[PDB]
Amino acid sequence: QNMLDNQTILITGGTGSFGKCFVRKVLDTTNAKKIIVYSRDELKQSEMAMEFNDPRMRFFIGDVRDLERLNYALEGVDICIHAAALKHVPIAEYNPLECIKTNIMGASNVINACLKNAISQVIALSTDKAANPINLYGATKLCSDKLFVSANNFKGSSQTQFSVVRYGNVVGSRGSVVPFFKKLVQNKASEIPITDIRMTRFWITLDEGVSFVLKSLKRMHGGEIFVPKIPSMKMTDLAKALAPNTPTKIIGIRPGEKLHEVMIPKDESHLALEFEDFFIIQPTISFQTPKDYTLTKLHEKGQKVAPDFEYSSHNNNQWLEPDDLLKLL
Amino acid sequence: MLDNQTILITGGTGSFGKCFVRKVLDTTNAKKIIVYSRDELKQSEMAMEFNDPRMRFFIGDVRDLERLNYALEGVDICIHAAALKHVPIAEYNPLECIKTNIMGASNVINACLKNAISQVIALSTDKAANPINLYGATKLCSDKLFVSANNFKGSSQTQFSVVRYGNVVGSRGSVVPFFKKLVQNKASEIPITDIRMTRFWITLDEGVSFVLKSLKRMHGGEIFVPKIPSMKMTDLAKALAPNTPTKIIGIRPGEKLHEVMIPKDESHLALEFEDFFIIQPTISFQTPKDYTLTKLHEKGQKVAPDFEYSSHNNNQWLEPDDLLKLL
Amino acid sequence: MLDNQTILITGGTGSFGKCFVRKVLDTTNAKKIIVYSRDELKQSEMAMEFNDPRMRFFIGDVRDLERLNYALEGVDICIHAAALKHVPIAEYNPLECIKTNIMGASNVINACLKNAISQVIALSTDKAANPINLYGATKLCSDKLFVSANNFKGSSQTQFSVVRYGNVVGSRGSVVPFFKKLVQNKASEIPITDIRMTRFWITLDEGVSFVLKSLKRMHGGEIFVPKIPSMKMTDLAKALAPNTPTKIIGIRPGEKLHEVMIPKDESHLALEFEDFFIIQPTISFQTPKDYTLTKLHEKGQKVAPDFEYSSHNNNQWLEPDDLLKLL
Amino acid sequence: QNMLDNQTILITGGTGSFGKCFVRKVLDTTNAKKIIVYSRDELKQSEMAMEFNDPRMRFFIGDVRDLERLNYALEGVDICIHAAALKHVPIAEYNPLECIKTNIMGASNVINACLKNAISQVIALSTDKAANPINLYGATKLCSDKLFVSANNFKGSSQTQFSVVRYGNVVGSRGSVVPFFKKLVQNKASEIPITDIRMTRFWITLDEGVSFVLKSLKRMHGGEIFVPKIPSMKMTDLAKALAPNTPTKIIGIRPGEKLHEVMIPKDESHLALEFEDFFIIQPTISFQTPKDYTLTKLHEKGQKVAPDFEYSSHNNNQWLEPDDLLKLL
Amino acid sequence: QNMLDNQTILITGGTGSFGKCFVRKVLDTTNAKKIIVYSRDELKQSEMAMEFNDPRMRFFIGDVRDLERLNYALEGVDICIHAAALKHVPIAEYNPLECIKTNIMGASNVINACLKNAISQVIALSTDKAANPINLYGATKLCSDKLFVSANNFKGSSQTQFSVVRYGNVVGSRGSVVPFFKKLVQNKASEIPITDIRMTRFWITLDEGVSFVLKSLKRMHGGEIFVPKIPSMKMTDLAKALAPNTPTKIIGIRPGEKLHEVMIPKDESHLALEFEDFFIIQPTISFQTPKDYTLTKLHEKGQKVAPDFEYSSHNNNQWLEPDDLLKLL
Amino acid sequence: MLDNQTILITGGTGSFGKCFVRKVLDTTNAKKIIVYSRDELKQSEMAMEFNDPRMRFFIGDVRDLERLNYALEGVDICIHAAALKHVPIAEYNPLECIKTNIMGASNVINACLKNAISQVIALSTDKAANPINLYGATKLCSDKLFVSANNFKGSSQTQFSVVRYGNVVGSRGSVVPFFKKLVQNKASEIPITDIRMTRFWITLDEGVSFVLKSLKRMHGGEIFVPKIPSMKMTDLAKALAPNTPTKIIGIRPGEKLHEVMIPKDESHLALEFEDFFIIQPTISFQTPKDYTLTKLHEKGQKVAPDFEYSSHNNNQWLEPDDLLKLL
Ligand SMILES: NC(=O)c1ccc[n+]([C@@H]2O[C@H](COP(=O)([O-])OP(=O)(O)OC[C@H]3O[C@@H](n4cnc5c(N)ncnc54)[C@H](OP(=O)(O)O)[C@@H]3O)[C@@H](O)[C@H]2O)c1
Ligand SMILES: O=c1ccn([C@@H]2O[C@H](COP(=O)(O)OP(=O)(O)O)[C@@H](O)[C@H]2O)c(=O)[nH]1
Repeated sequence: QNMLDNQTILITGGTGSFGKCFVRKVLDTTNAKKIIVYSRDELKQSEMAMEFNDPRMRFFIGDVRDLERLNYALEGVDICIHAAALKHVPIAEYNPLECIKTNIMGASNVINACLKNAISQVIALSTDKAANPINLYGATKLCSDKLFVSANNFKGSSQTQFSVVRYGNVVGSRGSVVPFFKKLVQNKASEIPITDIRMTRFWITLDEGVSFVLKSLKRMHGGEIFVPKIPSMKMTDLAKALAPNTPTKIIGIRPGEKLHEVMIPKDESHLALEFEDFFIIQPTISFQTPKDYTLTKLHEKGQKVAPDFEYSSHNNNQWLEPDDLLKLL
Repeated sequence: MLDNQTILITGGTGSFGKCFVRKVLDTTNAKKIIVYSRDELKQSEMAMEFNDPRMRFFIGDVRDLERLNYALEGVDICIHAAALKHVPIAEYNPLECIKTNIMGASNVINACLKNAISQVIALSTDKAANPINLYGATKLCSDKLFVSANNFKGSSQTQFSVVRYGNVVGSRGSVVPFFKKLVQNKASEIPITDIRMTRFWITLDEGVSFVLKSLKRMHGGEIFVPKIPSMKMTDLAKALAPNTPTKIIGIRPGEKLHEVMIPKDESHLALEFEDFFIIQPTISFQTPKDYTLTKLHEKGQKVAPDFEYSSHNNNQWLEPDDLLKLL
Repeated sequence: MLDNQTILITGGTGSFGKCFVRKVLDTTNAKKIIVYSRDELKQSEMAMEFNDPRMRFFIGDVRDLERLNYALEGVDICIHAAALKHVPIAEYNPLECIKTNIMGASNVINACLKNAISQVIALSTDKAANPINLYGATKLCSDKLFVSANNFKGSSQTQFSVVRYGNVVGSRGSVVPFFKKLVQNKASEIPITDIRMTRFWITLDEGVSFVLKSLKRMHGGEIFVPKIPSMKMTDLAKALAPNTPTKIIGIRPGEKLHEVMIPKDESHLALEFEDFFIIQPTISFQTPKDYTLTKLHEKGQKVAPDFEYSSHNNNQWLEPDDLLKLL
Repeated sequence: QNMLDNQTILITGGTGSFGKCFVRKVLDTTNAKKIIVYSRDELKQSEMAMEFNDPRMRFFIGDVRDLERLNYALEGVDICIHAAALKHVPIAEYNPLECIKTNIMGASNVINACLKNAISQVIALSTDKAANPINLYGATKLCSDKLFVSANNFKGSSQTQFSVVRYGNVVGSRGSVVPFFKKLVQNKASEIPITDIRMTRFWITLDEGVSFVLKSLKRMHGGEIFVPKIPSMKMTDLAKALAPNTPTKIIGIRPGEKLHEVMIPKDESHLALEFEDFFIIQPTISFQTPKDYTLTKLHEKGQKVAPDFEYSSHNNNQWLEPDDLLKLL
Repeated sequence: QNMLDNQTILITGGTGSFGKCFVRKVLDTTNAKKIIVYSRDELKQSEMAMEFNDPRMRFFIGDVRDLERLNYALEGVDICIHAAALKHVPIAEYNPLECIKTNIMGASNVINACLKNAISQVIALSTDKAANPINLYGATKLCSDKLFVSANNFKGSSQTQFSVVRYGNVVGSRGSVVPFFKKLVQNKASEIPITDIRMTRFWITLDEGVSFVLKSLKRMHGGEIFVPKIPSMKMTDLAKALAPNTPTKIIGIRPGEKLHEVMIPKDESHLALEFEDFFIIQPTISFQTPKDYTLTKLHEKGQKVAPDFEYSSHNNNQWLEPDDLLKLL
Repeated sequence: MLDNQTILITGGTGSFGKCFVRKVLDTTNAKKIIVYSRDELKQSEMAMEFNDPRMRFFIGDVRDLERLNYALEGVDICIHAAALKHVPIAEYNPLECIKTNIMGASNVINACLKNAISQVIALSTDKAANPINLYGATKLCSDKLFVSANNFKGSSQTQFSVVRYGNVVGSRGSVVPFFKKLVQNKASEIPITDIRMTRFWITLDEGVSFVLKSLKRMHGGEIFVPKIPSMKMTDLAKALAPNTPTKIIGIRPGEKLHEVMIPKDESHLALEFEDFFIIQPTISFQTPKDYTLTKLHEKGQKVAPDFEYSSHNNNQWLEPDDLLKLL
């Protein structure tokens, strides 16, 4: 059908929530020649291998902190999706160096190995927590994003493309709150943990995130930070539609948590280009051979935003009602 | 007090470094002051400049853990000022900035714990709050490492704190010096970015003073922020060179319009004092601490629910004339 | 005794790990129990599960010596259970298994000696005796490193011992659980390898108990082996799901027919006790030891010249009914 | 004459007993273009250079623990023979990590460097002590064997072949007992150290081992563990034919020593294929592109063994009498 | 005009005294396609970028102790000039390991990266202090010189050439005495630091050194140690012509300082070839494919020197009078 | 004194090593002598040769810091004799020579300081003075590292000194042995380089004696040089095999005609004693020292302004007959 046919793809952190959904989508909707899962845990890999049991799959035990392992794993790969990461904010506050080794040094290693093996396209997953970050996790992702964007300056016998995909909370992520709220009410809940009233968070489904990454692959030139237009939901309605029969206590705010998440910093608007269903944050730096981010590879046109624009979760027009939420298993 | 104590300063040959060393020699009884940095040229010139037997120079890189392990032997206080701070160069050389600022912080922490240092103060920047540029992001990572380092409880107790302030009036590579280089020479154009641009301003000497004061009242874990004035860049021009044309070049790479010192999202962690703030740790140390009362028995009060210490809404600014009283 | 002592368990989020932590909290006065492992998901879930102030979680890899050096500060006892144990995955990712199991053992040993740990027990496996698969070979290398580590005689004395046992009834990824996943669901075929296949069987709780008992009587250098029953796989089928068809798939990669616990070639090193064996070190420590008498004054006797503790000639087996009394 | 002509060969541990014999054989019987000796000791290399003084020789000082050194040394090499190792069983029991660094990490490094330089064929030397091992040395060799076999899965622009050659004790090896027994009786012996009566060990000559490695090069597909059919000798007759004029005291059994050495584990028979003068143990794992180990490159046919077969030193039919032994200087 | 046109050049330590002069010369007199400055300090690089502000320039922050950084920086480079170093003799005596890491390991890393990226020509800067050295700095440079010369033995798909350029004190170097003497008399001098009467040092201008390096590029075969014929000046006349109005105290001799610097050791004469304006010290070792150092690439002929020759600063015929010295700003 | 002290010798299986070990066992009360080297063959043969319970053998490389850290635990004196010394092989394998001799010195120093060794003596060579070959250059770098290491002043004080002497009569790989291998066999040609060639000559036993004496009087920082005779190579021929033809092959790679022991450029640093010299450090230690008076209260005098201790102008030579009285 398209660009993914006959291609070999490797995804770091492939056993994760995004990873399994992405792998499933690629196997179902493309004629990819091979899909390589690269992660550390033998348990999750053994079970994922049984779950998919697809001969197009390959499982490599390995750490993104291990450059030599990455060099060997990326051999013969055409496309690399970087989803490996330590993302638990509070655990990242208590174990800062671990988050740094995995998220930052991990990014640097993947970049190095992708260049060495002449990969064609690379997309690293980012987070809104990386825009004007306050927590350690967010700062490591910002460093990662900067590394990937800057990697486009390089120019070997083959010019590898590196882009970033940034979006917010995933509805009911592997460790999200949705899957947490359902476990409570299920195990006979009598109180739900809440943080703040005016709280706000962008929301997108796992499948939409995956589809967004794949579409970004088709339109990317390299160096872009892709941001999808997604609705916002106040935590108030979230708990009511997932447990209206039990009360909620305003527990203490987690370490390093924001009230509202930023998607596009006000100070970076001048780099932002708006499109129909997404935004593109252009590089702050200039490369050897510039790119016209105004027109994607899919011939889509984008227009600069307002010099004062700022994609925040509280100044958004899209809001998902308690209904469709329940429509998300 | 540094009374007959041994102090080591990473990046000691830099602007902050030389000023700090001068102050320590002149105002304390430190028995030894160690400069740890890479450049043999600057260290040779500094040695001749500070021809004092209390000085000791170690050529070394903060990316070199073994070298730091050796240099920090017998040290009581460590001031960490080594860094790559050029924002645009950091955007073009991100991994280099990460190696020096982030891994450098990790190595300093490791070497300080191993040598049982008593107190450590790392220098931060306002660019580390709600950062948008790479330099700022590495400094935020550095700050987090130093704050978190307080959880260790080995043999000798080691305290780690951070000092965060803005632009240093006429710093090494700063703008003021850049303009004094244009005014004293046949100029005609004053490079400018925006118009609403604002920044916090502190002098090199005030920075050094604040670090010294921070050492005396730190418990370990604080990010100390001094109350300093803000100044619109449309005044620093009508001061360093009035009656002169200024062309609006525009915003620079990874640059903000206003710098933040204390994020609104962290106000609840902030404690106000007469002339400074303390941003408390986001984590809980096995051995808790009360930051409401410094070692100097100074009392601090929590701040308003939506407090925002920014260079745009500062309740104090510098005068275009008092600005020249620094140069 | 763990009386107000600090204990750290590598791979603490695993099957053995969670069971061990529960036992220590409930049956001893350990002041602190530290979990050292890589996964933030399992540690976050375990923290909520074991919401106890005596717990402490460190994200870390046993391949990271610096991280272990830090995490083992102030620890008295270290239980080493971190490992890559999936035989076929280890055959396809040999260097990964070697890095974790072998280098991991070397790093743990190094960090324990540096932090002056008192006692260390590493978990082994019957697959490490006369091994044929890679996993088994790395565990044998790990066992040798831990036994040899006893030759060190620095500041504080550190004892290192190994605990070796077989298949853990319904372990994480085991077969029993795999069958309980087939029986409770629309099944029709029970995957089987051989017919003469046999294995030793010990419960998770018995494993944890044996480790605790090993700590109390170890001198350092022993490979402790518990006397446990054997069970032919043609019974584990006529128990977990009788009246059901079982297809003979065949032997798996790097798999044996019978597992060995004490090799005939090492019998001369074995000492028998009422309910366990001690395989003495092959080397002579500068500071000798008498393994015939444990710390618990238990007496052990040498074994027959051609003794062979295998899962095929075991003088005790599990009943197809007592087998279900575990599940 | 054959496959070795005009080829560049590098042998790690080339100054050793196997190494010197192998180098001598290659120089004498082939038109190899260049032979590189890679080892650590300047003494043995300087003397070996004087002993051979052949312009086709090249001597590289280097450690197999040093990956960067190996990468540089294997540049331009077509065939790599891996014989470097720490093999003294008791010393390996007292210095386990050293044996592991050299034997295991050394194997990993050689593999990495051979792949990087696109070597064509690689043979690593193994030992019967690596089959159902009880000592540390044997376990490290088993890990090494597993690494080399597994290295065949890789597939770069050039598919390097990796096979293993496994055999027992070498008659009068550099540190063997034969050369030990002759030094005793020579220095006026009056007592010979013995371990156990029923003891048993496979025996092969240095020259036969070398010839076997070279022949394996001609028939290998990559992934095989070559095992030669060799006779067995009880230690009883060994001491009598090498010192019948002096007594022997049953000294204590060395640390980590077996009574009988295994060549092919009973649990691996199902992988074993018998031939006229040798056996082939097939990989336990399956590669991308399978190989028909039933037919060697020399068109030799092999048949599966008995599902209960086990090549041990005590169940062997071949036994060398005290005569031919003395015929081995 | 010549060999440098359309070529990409990288100079380590490019922000230094030699570095800026070399870069300036290459930009002014050649049609080089790109010039890369590789050094650690962001301050000197930012200011050098403003000073030259030439689009043909590229600035890489990096350390020669960092192999991975060098591998990335030398990608696409044709010529590499190695000028990075720690050269302060007394500081090198007090910080020996630092000097060793930068000068020796730095040399090894540059060589490794140049080979990996198939650079065509490489010239490392040496010093007369490296001939029969007595101080640590000089010993590290001798080790460096030996590494570069030996690197010519290697032979990959592309045979990179490595040569060395050795000369003495640079008139008024970044930290020299000339710039020191002018600062004293300027800041009202009343006493000048002197070491010894019979002192002697070779002298060459920065511009001559740069021109010599560039000319060496045109004539080199690889493996040579280029030495320029330069005059000698006693320290007596140096202080008088730069400050005859103030006295001088015979301060203590710096740590590790010689009285006279050697250019060509007497024991290496047999390797030396004399030319009109320079000398060539041939390799002490023999390569695979020899070179005829008797004839440069510029068809210049050289003749062997006297078996007892020795280029010292005190047995030189060329001597610069106090006049021309002042002619050097 | 080595009275019940623990001594470790890197490169202990070498010529110097075996002689040193024999002397220490026979003439001192050292409680333990540790051999640290790489080769299992030589160590196994040496163990059988020196079947003495006071011996301990560690397989290890001086390029391996972690391994040295472990092996030097509990050591009081460290003799560093590990090296790659073949001049022409070092010319062809420069980085290997650099790794062993230079990095090896740095690792030994690091491990000695960490384990609080009391005294360390590193072996140098006359080829390290005004060197022309790579081997000599690495040894000069090694010497400088050891001298400089004395600036450290951590917990336990560690002294580092160097012992420098020339060719060892009939050393492992030397010429004398090479000739004894030609004389005892059907020879006819005696390989020769030059004619004016000269060298210093010391016996293995005199070297070992000098090291032992150096330990007793060292303060740390000295390069000890013994007063030894010189011998023209035109005599070593008319001794090891007279009435035989010698072909003039010529100068070898990186070889000098005369070796220097004390450079004229360093005379001012030299102090003369009855039978040896001390070359003082070029640097000033924070804690100064008076090398004019050894620990043995021996007095040394400065030397002449242009002193040059070379093998060509030596005031003493060996007799062609007394030369054979060594063999
Ligand atoms: N399982 C059996 O049937 C069996 C039988 C005989 C003996 N044993 C012994 O029991 C021990 C533990 O077995 P188990 O069943 O409890 O295994 P498990 O359930 O797989 O737990 C092992 C744990 O080790 C951690 N780990 C893996 N690699 C690590 C690394 N590189 N650094 C740090 N932590 C790492 C993993 O946690 P993270 O993913 O969070 O890192 C994992 O949870 C083994 O060592 C084995 O010798 C087990
Ligand atoms: O001092 C000794 C050493 C060894 N052996 C025996 O000789 C055989 C070979 O020993 P060696 O050290 O030559 O080789 P290894 O089998 O340990 O590789 C073994 O079966 C030992 O039992 C012996 O009788 N006396």
